[PDB]
Amino acid sequence: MDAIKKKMQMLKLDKENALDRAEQAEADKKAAEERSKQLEDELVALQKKLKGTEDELDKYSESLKDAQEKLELADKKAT
Amino acid sequence: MDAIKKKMQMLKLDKENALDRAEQAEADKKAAEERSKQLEDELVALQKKLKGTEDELDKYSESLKDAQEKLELADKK
Repeated sequence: MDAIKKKMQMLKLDKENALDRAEQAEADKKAAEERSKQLEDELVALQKKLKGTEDELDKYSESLKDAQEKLELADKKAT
Repeated sequence: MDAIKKKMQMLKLDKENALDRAEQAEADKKAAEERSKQLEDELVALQKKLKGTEDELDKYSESLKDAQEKLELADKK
């Protein structure tokens, strides 16, 4: 094949190989973005579960405070 | 310049443009995947915080139950 024609064939092949690289990276990028969206949703659900747990801890801490409160007034006459 | 040298020039241009797009795309993929990794670490850390909170909650439930047991002893006297 003529040298000039061969060079042109190679430039075309190089372009195609690069477009293929871009297509694959763009697909991988979209995949990562979707994974990140799902992870953000997991973090929000977990944060809500933690908030619920902290609220319950406060409820227990308050109830315990009342109990130790009543226990003192109670054991006033253990004899 | 001949049309043959000119066509060759346009082909070299198409190639450079495709390569530029490929490199930008690979850089965006890298950045996106790093963000996913960052979120994964935030999740591990949050799960650890929740576990520690659930452990403290168990500690208080046990103490409250014990104080209720003792309060029963008081009344039952």
